[PDB]
Amino acid sequence: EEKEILWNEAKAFIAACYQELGKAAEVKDRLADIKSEIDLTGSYVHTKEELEHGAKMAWRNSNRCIGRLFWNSLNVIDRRDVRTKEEVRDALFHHIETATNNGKIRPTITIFPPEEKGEKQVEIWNHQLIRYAGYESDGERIGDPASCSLTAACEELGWRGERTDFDLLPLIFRMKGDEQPVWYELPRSLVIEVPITHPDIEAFSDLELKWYGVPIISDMKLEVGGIHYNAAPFNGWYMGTEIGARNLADEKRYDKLKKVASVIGIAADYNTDLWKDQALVELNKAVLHSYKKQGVSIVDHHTAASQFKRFEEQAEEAGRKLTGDWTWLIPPISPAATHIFHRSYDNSIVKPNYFYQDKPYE
Amino acid sequence: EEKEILWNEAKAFIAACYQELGKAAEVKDRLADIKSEIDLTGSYVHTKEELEHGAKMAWRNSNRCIGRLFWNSLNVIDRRDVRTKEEVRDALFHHIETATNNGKIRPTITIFPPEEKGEKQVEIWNHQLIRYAGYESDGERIGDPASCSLTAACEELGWRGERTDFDLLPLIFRMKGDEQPVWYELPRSLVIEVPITHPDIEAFSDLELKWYGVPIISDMKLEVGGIHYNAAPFNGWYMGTEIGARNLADEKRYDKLKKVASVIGIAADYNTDLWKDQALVELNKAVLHSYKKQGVSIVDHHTAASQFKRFEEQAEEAGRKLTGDWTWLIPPISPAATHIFHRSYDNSIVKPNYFYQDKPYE
Ligand code: HEM
Ligand code: HEM
Ligand SMILES: CNCCN(c1cc(F)cc(CCc2cc(C)cc(N)n2)c1)C1CC1
Ligand SMILES: CNCCN(c1cc(F)cc(CCc2cc(C)cc(N)n2)c1)C1CC1
Ligand SMILES: C[C@H](O)[C@H](O)[C@H]1CNc2nc(N)[nH]c(=O)c2N1
Ligand SMILES: C[C@H](O)[C@H](O)[C@H]1CNc2nc(N)[nH]c(=O)c2N1
Ligand SMILES: [Cl-]
Ligand SMILES: [Cl-]
Repeated sequence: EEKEILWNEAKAFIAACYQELGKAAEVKDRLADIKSEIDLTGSYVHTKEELEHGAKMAWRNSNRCIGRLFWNSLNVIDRRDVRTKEEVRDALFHHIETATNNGKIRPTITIFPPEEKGEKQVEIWNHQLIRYAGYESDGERIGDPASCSLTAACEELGWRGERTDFDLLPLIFRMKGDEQPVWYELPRSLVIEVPITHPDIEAFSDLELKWYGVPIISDMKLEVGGIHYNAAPFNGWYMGTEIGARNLADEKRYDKLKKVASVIGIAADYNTDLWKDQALVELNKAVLHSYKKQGVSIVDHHTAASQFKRFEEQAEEAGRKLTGDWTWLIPPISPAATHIFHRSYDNSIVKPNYFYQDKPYE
Repeated sequence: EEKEILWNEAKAFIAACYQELGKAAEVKDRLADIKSEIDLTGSYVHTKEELEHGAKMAWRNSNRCIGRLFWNSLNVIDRRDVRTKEEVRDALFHHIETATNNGKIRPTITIFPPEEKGEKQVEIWNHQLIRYAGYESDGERIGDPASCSLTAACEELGWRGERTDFDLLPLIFRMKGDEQPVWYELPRSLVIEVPITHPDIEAFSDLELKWYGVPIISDMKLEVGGIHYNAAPFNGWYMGTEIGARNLADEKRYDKLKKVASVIGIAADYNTDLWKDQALVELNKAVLHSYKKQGVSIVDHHTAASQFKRFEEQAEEAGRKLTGDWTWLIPPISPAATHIFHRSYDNSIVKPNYFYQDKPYE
């Protein structure tokens, strides 16, 4: 059954990929080559062109992503050659450096060897390559609560966090054949962070907020033509609301709205004053301003939605069906001010794509 | 087939209704009475208790409505006795007066005779009993564009609007056996309106905005136990975002955000300044403040979501499944600041309920 699944997914992907690449005449010989290889080995190996276009197709098919206009300019780094933990570490360090690009962020993906028989070659524990630790003990909350379980797991492995609100988690990953993951501290010279200030309100710096420059999702599986790349971290640049309306605002994240209300000089006493809404707007203005001031790439939700409209137009003009998840595409502030809110989207799953996978901790 | 549908819907409704009313022992005799009546007449007539509880169940089952905590206090007016257009008009006038209640709004529904064989007895053309006209001619937009088609239809019937931005449409409805609907001008003494001012910004009155006090949906069908009440206007009170984030803000409605930005003294030049978001917040604060200042009922979206949380808790505690439409329940500003955004809802249709029906104009 498993080989049949592979072959069926392979046929569909190669035909579509080669069609898009104007290589339709080569489909038949490639398909034969693949079928023999599956028969003889139980799997097949993508060409570099297939891997690159496959990762791009996967982004294009990601229903929850508003940033898809730029799918075809993804920078794909082929690291299927890695065999050691030092090579994985250096490849992750390199991804951070080249994606960051001194603040002019390059959307990038680094692709490690795929699963063989469901057996992972490299298993990354981090949710993002750069993220803050979280602690909870005796009523005391420190840092990012979303990171509490991973932080606890790291501290089982001999790591110890300083317990500031912004401790950088180490990289943590496991190699096939090892019982435990290894961890490596991130070189601070690689990690750009942005202090949050406000364009008009000088007191906003009293909150001492900051966030990291580049969000690099490292716990999703890339699936391309039946091949499962469980380790394939990728990044774009932030849309401001991710930081200002969620990471810093959610009650189960940094929960800063009451403190924001106080520094911008408004009462946080009555629902009818809409103080949470006003605080959200000012915090989100501050996030956009601060990233821009430091020369780190970011996009606001209005510009992002306009770009997504162009993605919709491009899909239709190219004759491709559009898929999307309305509930994730609408931004968490002023959604009705974007065109997304006022139309609907087919939430069907098309492959290649990025998928959730079970955590190895928890 | 049609009688069978009726009987099946009747069985399900009476059992559930009588169960809720602690009248379970009476279900069998009532069901027999109904079955004979369907056989002999092709239909059946609800008791006043059934009609009242049915309309309440229908509200409770309305997936898109955040205001459902108060379903059991709906004021149900039984007007199945009306036979003339003067009686319908006076009943609609009365609904406005008693629902308005000098500003302390009473959630109310007036129920007219139901369809007989799909044949309507009374056909209401208005979308809401109180709404503003809209005009579009030679590049000139006046009033509410959502009302353009109904306004044009009214002006076919001898009505003429003054062409202010806030012309009250007349009541317009058709009686069984008449080819054309009739129209009646609304007595202004019945219609409460609220001028929009801002708590801190004196210039906000320069926009000369206003809105009407009571939203009274008059074009939906109430279905109860297989009986189709196509004419059954109902109202609650406004949630502020309906007015400030949509009616006055949508580009295809009153489109006031640029003017709002100007009176609150901010530039409307750069997406990254989040001027639309800031304008939305101030306009929404102004709407809440103005309704409160005038003593007209209104609820903010935070309080409304908290009430909806209690509705969820009440449903579970009563052993009823909860249904809801996430895409309509989330408010259009700061949705991620409400609990609704962070959970999911089963969007299944349960009856009794309120349904869309085809417009008689357009
Ligand atoms: C270029 C800049 C990009 C922007 C501004 C952007 C924007 C976003 C945003 C706002 C989300 C919602 C995430 C959340 O709320 O947690 C998202 C989800 C997503 N994006 Fe993008 N994105 C970008 C690039 C990329 C790239 C390069 C990839 C992959 C190659 C990608 C794949 C995804 C996926 C898979 C999700 C949803 C995953 C999930 O279900 O949690 N995006 N994107
Ligand atoms: C008591 C105050 C009430 C509040 C604050 C409230 C709130 C809301 C809101 C905000 C919406 C979204 C509508 C839109 O965006 O256009 C809505 C939809 C709805 N409400 Fe309520 N509501 C209330 C009372 C009622 C009552 C009394 C009924 C019926 C007896 C009702 C039935 C509905 C229905 C059927 C819809 C959706 C109709 C559609 O699909 O367009 N509501 N409600
Ligand atoms: C938190 N719930 C979703 C979890 N999650 C996530 C995935 C993304 F692709 C993207 C994000 C948001 C971060 C992000 C990622 C990228 C690539 C760009 C961008 N602007 N923002 C989260 C990974 C699956 C576990
Ligand atoms: C505009 N698109 C939906 C159209 N629509 C509508 C229905 C409602 F029940 C409610 C509303 C919103 C007005 C409303 C109605 C009530 C009863 C309370 C409240 N706070 N607000 C609209 C009627 C079906 C045509
Ligand atoms: C396509 C989308 O479902 C549509 O624009 C909805 C979104 N959610 C909404 N929610 C409410 N409350 N009212 C609306 O009119 C809409 N419009
Ligand atoms: C239940 C609901 O779908 C869930 O809270 C979603 C809503 N939409 C979202 N949208 C984005 N972009 N990110 C999220 O984390 C969520 N959470
Ligand atoms: Cl993030
Ligand atoms: Cl309305």
